[PDB]
Amino acid sequence: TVLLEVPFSARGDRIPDAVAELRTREPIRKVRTITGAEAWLVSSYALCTQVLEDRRFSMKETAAAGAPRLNALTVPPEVVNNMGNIADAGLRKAVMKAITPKAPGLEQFLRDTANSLLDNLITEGAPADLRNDFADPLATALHCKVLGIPQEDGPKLFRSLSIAFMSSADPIPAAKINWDRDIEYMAGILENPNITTGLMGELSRLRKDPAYSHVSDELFATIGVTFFGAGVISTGSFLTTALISLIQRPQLRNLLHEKPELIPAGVEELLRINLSFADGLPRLATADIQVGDVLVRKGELVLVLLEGANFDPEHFPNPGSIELDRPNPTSHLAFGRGQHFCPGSALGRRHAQIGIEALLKKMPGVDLAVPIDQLVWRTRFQRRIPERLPVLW
Ligand code: HEM
Ligand SMILES: Oc1ccc(Nc2cc(-c3ccc(O)cc3)n[nH]2)cc1
Repeated sequence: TVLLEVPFSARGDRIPDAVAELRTREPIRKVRTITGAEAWLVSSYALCTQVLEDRRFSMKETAAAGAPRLNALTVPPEVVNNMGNIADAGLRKAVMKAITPKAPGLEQFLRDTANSLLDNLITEGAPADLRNDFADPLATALHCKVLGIPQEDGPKLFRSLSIAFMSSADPIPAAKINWDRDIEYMAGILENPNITTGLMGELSRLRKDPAYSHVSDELFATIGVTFFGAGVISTGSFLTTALISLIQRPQLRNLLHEKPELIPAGVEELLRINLSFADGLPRLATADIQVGDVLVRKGELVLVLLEGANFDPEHFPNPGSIELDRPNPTSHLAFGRGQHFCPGSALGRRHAQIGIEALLKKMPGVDLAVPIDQLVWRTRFQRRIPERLPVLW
């Protein structure tokens, strides 16, 4: 028999019980990736946190030529260090202030968009597709408002993502075509005088500010492309698979409908058990570092399995159960940890909270319209998503 291969399953509605047996017997284990490279798979909360909290496990260095690779680069190699380049241009504070849910009228725009999408579904009649006709259009509309771009440009940018976020063994020619086209669009936004709000509106005025005169134009447009794609694919995928977990639990669904003030705690447990990230977080060791029973050598690839940490019984007792009263509710790794902690976590939380709350009010009796096995799980992709999520209510 051959070396164990990752990823285990494209399914995002159950964790394979091989994860628990691996975490107990071998919390750091040698695996093979889709490119044929070997990597260290880390599946325990203690070791995942160690790897994420140690910058000698470098994300930037995963882009080096000849390194062992989890998948093929779908971006220019310098875009792998996206947040490092943003921080070096002095734009980190401005970017993060622009993508908070605390902007005036942002939460109200979400609820109106969520209610409008659910009303169209109700009017068309069951069955409805909650991913393509709810969760994804909501994520797309939210990021258009956050970036400051017209809502009508959302759909054409969204359809690049099924290729842009592939997990491929080989480079993808269409990924570069979509990237170049989406960069040109974002560069025109920076030259568009009608774009004065959101992230692109702020970046536009900073581009003309003397303190940013020697920041490259490619970087301003890269921020727009990279934050739209990362945000749309992460919020849309998380909300899609969180709705499945809710629907599968009619008692939890009724409780959140009856007492909607528990929705923030519900979303935190849905984040912890979430399987949206299809691969471990890749890091390349830049030194010899002891991890558990393994001396990781310089130049080797490390994969941080988030569901291994988030389903760890040593840190979350009874990990498969949704418990709205845990003592450590936000200590999960759904947003990462350390240097590269997700910069849009607050906006991702409010997107799911508002989407769920609107769904429970409009379709309180929402349930699957097909047996759970009939869902089609997207393969070789950086997220686990069903192609369609058909429901009745
Ligand atoms: C439910 C929603 C989301 C989830 C579960 C999520 C998850 C994550 C995780 C786990 C990481 C860490 C990656 C690593 O350490 O290798 C990350 C990073 C990142 N996220 Fe999110 N994310 C979400 C929403 C968003 C949103 C709304 C945005 C922007 C609008 C965004 C933009 C980014 C960016 C740019 C990074 C790279 C950070 C860096 O390299 O320092 N994400 N995300
Ligand atoms: O129209 C589009 C939209 C997305 C992409 N693909 C793509 C990769 C990333 C990314 C984000 C963050 C990061 O740290 C590293 C890569 N964003 N978008 C291409 C064309």
